[PDB]
Amino acid sequence: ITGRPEWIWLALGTALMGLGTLYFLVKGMGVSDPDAKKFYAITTLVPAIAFTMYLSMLLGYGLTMVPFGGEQNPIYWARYADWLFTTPLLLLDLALLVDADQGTILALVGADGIMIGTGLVGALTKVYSYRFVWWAISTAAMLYILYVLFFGFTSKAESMRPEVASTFKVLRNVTVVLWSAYPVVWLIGSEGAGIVPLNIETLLFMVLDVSAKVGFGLILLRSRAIFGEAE
Amino acid sequence: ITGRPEWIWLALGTALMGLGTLYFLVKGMGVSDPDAKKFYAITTLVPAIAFTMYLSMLLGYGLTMVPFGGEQNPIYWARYADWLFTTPLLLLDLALLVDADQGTILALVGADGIMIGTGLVGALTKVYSYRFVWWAISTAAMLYILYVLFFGFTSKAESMRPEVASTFKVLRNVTVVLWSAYPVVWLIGSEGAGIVPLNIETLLFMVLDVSAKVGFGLILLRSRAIFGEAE
Amino acid sequence: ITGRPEWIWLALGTALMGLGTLYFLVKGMGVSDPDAKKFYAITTLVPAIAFTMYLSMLLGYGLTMVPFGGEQNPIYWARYADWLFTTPLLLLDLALLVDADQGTILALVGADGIMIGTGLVGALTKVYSYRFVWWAISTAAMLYILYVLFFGFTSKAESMRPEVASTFKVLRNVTVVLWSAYPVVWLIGSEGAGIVPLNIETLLFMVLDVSAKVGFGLILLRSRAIFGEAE
Ligand SMILES: CC(C)CCC[C@@H](C)CCC[C@@H](C)CCC[C@@H](C)CCOC[C@@H](CO)OCC[C@H](C)CCC[C@H](C)CCC[C@H](C)CCCC(C)C
Ligand SMILES: CC(C)CCC[C@@H](C)CCC[C@@H](C)CCC[C@@H](C)CCOC[C@@H](CO)OCC[C@H](C)CCC[C@H](C)CCC[C@H](C)CCCC(C)C
Ligand SMILES: CC(C)CCC[C@@H](C)CCC[C@@H](C)CCC[C@@H](C)CCOC[C@@H](CO)OCC[C@H](C)CCC[C@H](C)CCC[C@H](C)CCCC(C)C
Ligand SMILES: *C/C=C(C)/C=C/C=C(C)/C=C/C1=C(C)CCCC1(C)C
Ligand SMILES: *C/C=C(C)/C=C/C=C(C)/C=C/C1=C(C)CCCC1(C)C
Ligand SMILES: *C/C=C(C)/C=C/C=C(C)/C=C/C1=C(C)CCCC1(C)C
Ligand SMILES: CCCCCCCCCCCCCCC
Ligand SMILES: CCCCCCCCCCCCCCC
Ligand SMILES: CCCCCCCCCCCCCCC
Ligand SMILES: CCCCCCCCCCCCCCC
Ligand SMILES: CCCCCCCCCCCCCCC
Ligand SMILES: CCCCCCCCCCCCCCC
Ligand SMILES: CCCCCCCCCCCCCC
Ligand SMILES: CCCCCCCCCCCCCC
Ligand SMILES: CCCCCCCCCCCCC
Ligand SMILES: CCCCCCCCCCCCC
Ligand SMILES: CCCCCCCCCCCCC
Ligand SMILES: CCCCCCCCCCC
Ligand SMILES: CCCCCCCCCCC
Ligand SMILES: CCCCCCCCCCC
Ligand SMILES: CCCCCCCCCC
Ligand SMILES: CCCCCCCCCC
Ligand SMILES: CCCCCCCCCC
Ligand SMILES: CCCCCCCCC
Ligand SMILES: CCCCCCCCC
Ligand SMILES: CCCCCCCCC
Ligand SMILES: CCCCCCCC
Ligand SMILES: CCCCCCCC
Ligand SMILES: CCCCCCCC
Ligand SMILES: CCCCCCCC
Ligand SMILES: CCCCCCCC
Ligand SMILES: CCCCCCCC
Ligand SMILES: CCCCCCCC
Repeated sequence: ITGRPEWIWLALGTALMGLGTLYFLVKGMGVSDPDAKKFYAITTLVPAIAFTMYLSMLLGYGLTMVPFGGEQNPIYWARYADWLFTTPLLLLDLALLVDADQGTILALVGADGIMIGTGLVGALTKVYSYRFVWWAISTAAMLYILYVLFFGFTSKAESMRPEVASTFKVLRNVTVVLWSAYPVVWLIGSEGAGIVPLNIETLLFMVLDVSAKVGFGLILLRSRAIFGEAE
Repeated sequence: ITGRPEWIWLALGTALMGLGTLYFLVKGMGVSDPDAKKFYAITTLVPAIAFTMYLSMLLGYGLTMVPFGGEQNPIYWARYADWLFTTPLLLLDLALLVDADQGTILALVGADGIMIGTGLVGALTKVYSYRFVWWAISTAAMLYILYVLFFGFTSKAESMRPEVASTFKVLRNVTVVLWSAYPVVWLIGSEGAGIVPLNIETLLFMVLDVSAKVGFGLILLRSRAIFGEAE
Repeated sequence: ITGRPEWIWLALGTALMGLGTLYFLVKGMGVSDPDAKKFYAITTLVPAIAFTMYLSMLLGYGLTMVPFGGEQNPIYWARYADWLFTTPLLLLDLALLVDADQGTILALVGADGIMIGTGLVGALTKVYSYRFVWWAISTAAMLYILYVLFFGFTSKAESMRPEVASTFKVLRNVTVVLWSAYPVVWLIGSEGAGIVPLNIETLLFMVLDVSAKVGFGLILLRSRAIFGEAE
């Protein structure tokens, strides 16, 4: 484990995702509202999945070597197995908050799968220049997601209860800022141009992951928007 | 790329799926009917997924070598990753058109997963004679799907609006004819008996894919069956 | 095939899953109740999936070698591909029986995916002591599932029709007893401590699989709880 300088950030990430999972699990014990139960189930699964994948990276299972640039490059593939399941769950939290229609939910989840799937292909591609073709396709899929979150959901939240509109607006802004950083870290990190070393890259993804999952969840599950209007 | 004679058909397929995706995306911009939005989302995702997998084959990522018959045989595995997601989406288009019940939808999607999954196992199997055992199981799963589309959905469409009944009947006939060709191309192509060479096999799958996805989508999204009855 | 002593139990399992699939398929022909159709579709898919994965193990495709303990250990990975899809389908049978809320269904299916996913990682892990870390995480996920089936569903079934309450109680008890045996067989078998040899381990999993899928299905599909109350 300790033979890799980035191990400290993988261990911290593992701990923070595990602690986040347990807090949400305990906090959700005393909840019977069927609407609130939906948000607790979605939001608790997110850091639980991330916990297992951070642990796999810490123990060395989620790491492979990819030859490109005449070098064997360490690629943590477990990140994409994490994101494949956690990013659509996070979008479902937002879509259920605004009572989005089914067709829009399917478009979001499908574009998200394309985003993560093409990012994985780009991470494992051995022809250096082709890695950035996949990065560009994946980034186009992300821009579609961000467009929908702004010019489809925002207008839908305003016609909703005030507390669900204000909570959505906050979580929307958090998501757009944090998610946009991921393609940048990829491009300048060891998967892309190799400007930033792997140990610093790992620290950046850990800060982003914890903020986008645990921080996101703390804002959502403390809001009254997750409960139905009741007397 | 150009070192493979089949590259021209992979490049054409990539272009036609990309163009198809963009047309459906633009055409769906001016749509607010929640029913129509469902069909546009399903139908636009189909060629978008196929685009990415054709590109992976063009660039050489979606290709592996499988030893059988005393030879290293080029097997494009990316086809099955495509079909795993696009064939159930196409069946969902048909099932939603006739307002099929949930139990029937699950049976269709499950049989479809078995069809594609066993076809993938057959494509990667190293014992030559066993490849055709998997082909037979996969073909049995397809025949179940075709039976349901005829002796379960057809009777359901007649009790529906006339425009949804006539549109379903057309898309049903297109699907049964085109899908039935796939097991035949597999059997006589490089995955099976090896009668037809890979470059011709690739041309045939490209014609079938574009027809079953883009051609299918053009018929559906030009129909009024996708809109609810409104004044 | 016959070069492996466990082949006899893989062949028996294949036959019993295939026969089970055909019986459920025939029995479900004469069913039009939309509620009953749901249970028949879920319950017939379970042994059909298991059939294909037992066949892959029989023919040698679903087997790999994992080095640990200074030895190349035969690991049947196809079991986890089976369980990944069949265990959530079995939980869906139970959840639909008691009309569970959506949030609870998602929590069950998500915990089940974590259970199977971490068990697969543990089966393929090359550092011997780490294999049991994954076993423990997977077992914690199972205990969560069992808790929900007892202290969330049981109370919900009592407020239901008497026949659905008594049928659920029976299937609940069958599930908790049979599922609990799996982590024990893993721990003492070739994936874990290696006390029980592989051929005996394979026999035990076959008895458990057939009972948990075909036996489970025979109890459910003979009950009147799967039909709506009708005159
Ligand atoms: C509606 C939305 C959900 C739609 C989703 C969008 C999606 C279509 C976007 C594209 C996804 C696609 C790129 C997934 C590729 C997975 C692949 C990286 C797995 C590893 O295989 C890659 C190479 C080794 O580098 O295999 C070496 C050769 C091996 C012999 C490969 C044989 C196994 C194949 C991988 C079998 C295909 C399985 C499916 C891809 C499983 C789904 C994986 C997940 C990442 C989507
Ligand atoms: C309700 C419906 C959706 C049900 C679906 C029906 C489905 C059950 C039908 C059978 C599907 C099954 C054959 C999928 C097999 C995937 C497999 C080809 C992936 C590549 O692995 C094959 C060998 C190399 O040749 O791995 C070499 C050895 C490696 C060490 C393998 C270890 C990884 C395992 C593959 C882990 C299992 C992952 C799941 C199979 C992922 C789903 C893939 C998709 C193709 C279903
Ligand atoms: C809501 C719920 C459904 C959530 C589900 C819970 C889930 C997150 C729990 C953890 C699942 C995770 C451990 C799955 C790992 C699959 C992995 C074993 C496949 C084989 O790859 C392992 C190594 C060889 O030993 O690959 C060698 C290196 C290769 C180069 C690997 C590159 C391919 C990657 C495997 C791509 C990721 C694909 C996804 C993991 C596909 C889903 C598989 C299924 C088992 C979940
Ligand atoms: C909890 C994890 C989250 C919210 C991860 C989000 C990840 C992304 C938005 C990743 C995007 C990428 C691109 C847009 C292209 C480059 C490759 C990716 C996958 C890093
Ligand atoms: C857009 C792609 C489509 C509609 C693909 C359809 C593919 C099939 C219907 C494939 C069927 C197969 C068999 C029936 C057995 C032989 C292997 C397959 C997977 C080619
Ligand atoms: C039809 C198959 C069924 C119902 C299989 C159930 C399997 C389990 C409940 C497996 C559980 C495991 C653990 C709890 C940890 C050890 C590894 C597993 C996956 C065997
Ligand atoms: C979206 C965030 C990207 C900003 C990356 C900042 C990295 C600064 C760290 C110093 C770079 C290390 C280079 C010298 C080793
Ligand atoms: C009462 C609110 C705080 C509860 C404690 C939460 C502990 C989980 C770890 C959170 C750290 C990361 C927060 C986002 C920066
Ligand atoms: C379902 C369509 C299958 C028909 C295949 C027709 C192939 C004819 C092309 C000529 C065969 C090439 C053999 C000589 C190289
Ligand atoms: C107005 C209808 C035609 C629009 C142009 C569609 C261009 C997408 C490519 C379609 C070619 C394949 C059609 C099926 C044979
Ligand atoms: C949950 C069931 C686990 C019980 C396992 C009993 C196995 C007894 C078979 C004899 C053990 C073989 C050891 C000598 C070869
Ligand atoms: C009339 C009920 C029996 C029908 C025959 C079922 C045959 C399928 C194989 C069942 C054997 C396994 C039963 C569970 C132990
Ligand atoms: C194995 C991959 C299957 C999933 C394909 C994605 C489409 C799923 C459609 C689900 C239809 C709704 C069923 C109720
Ligand atoms: C990782 C594979 C999980 C999918 C298994 C297929 C069954 C899914 C059941 C979904 C139940 C409906 C939830 C609302
Ligand atoms: C185009 C939709 C408007 C909202 C999206 C904001 C774009 C942020 C740019 C992200 C940069 C990634 C490289
Ligand atoms: C048996 C259901 C009737 C409709 C299915 C038509 C069968 C077409 C044969 C396809 C040939 C594939 C080898
Ligand atoms: C803790 C929830 C109560 C019901 C679960 C029964 C636990 C059975 C123990 C299984 C042993 C697996 C190692
Ligand atoms: C080795 C660098 C080659 C540059 C390729 C950049 C491709 C980016 C595509 C974005 C449209
Ligand atoms: C090398 C050819 C061996 C023939 C096997 C055919 C199997 C087909 C099974 C269809 C029932
Ligand atoms: C080689 C045996 C090492 C023992 C590790 C046991 C780990 C079990 C963790 C359960 C909390
Ligand atoms: C609940 C605390 C979980 C912390 C265990 C993971 C941290 C790795 C320490 C080496
Ligand atoms: C929108 C046009 C997309 C065409 C790019 C793919 C074709 C491959 C050319 C080499
Ligand atoms: C319907 C009977 C299915 C039996 C075939 C599988 C058994 C393997 C025999 C070698
Ligand atoms: C993106 C930063 C999240 C901050 C988490 C703190 C929330 C406390 C209510
Ligand atoms: C299967 C052939 C499809 C033909 C596509 C043309 C549709 C234009 C309306
Ligand atoms: C767990 C044992 C199941 C027994 C199956 C027999 C059911 C006949 C109704
Ligand atoms: C009005 C809410 C502002 C939230 C933005 C937070 C950016 C990290
Ligand atoms: C909408 C604000 C985008 C912020 C992008 C930050 C990328 C590091
Ligand atoms: C009555 C519609 C006929 C459609 C069949 C088209 C076959 C390619
Ligand atoms: C229902 C007509 C089937 C046509 C099969 C064509 C196979 C090449
Ligand atoms: C295995 C075939 C079953 C025969 C019919 C059983 C009575 C519905
Ligand atoms: C009251 C029903 C008892 C069922 C338990 C069966 C254990 C195999
Ligand atoms: C609730 C009874 C548990 C039985 C466990 C059996 C494990 C072999």
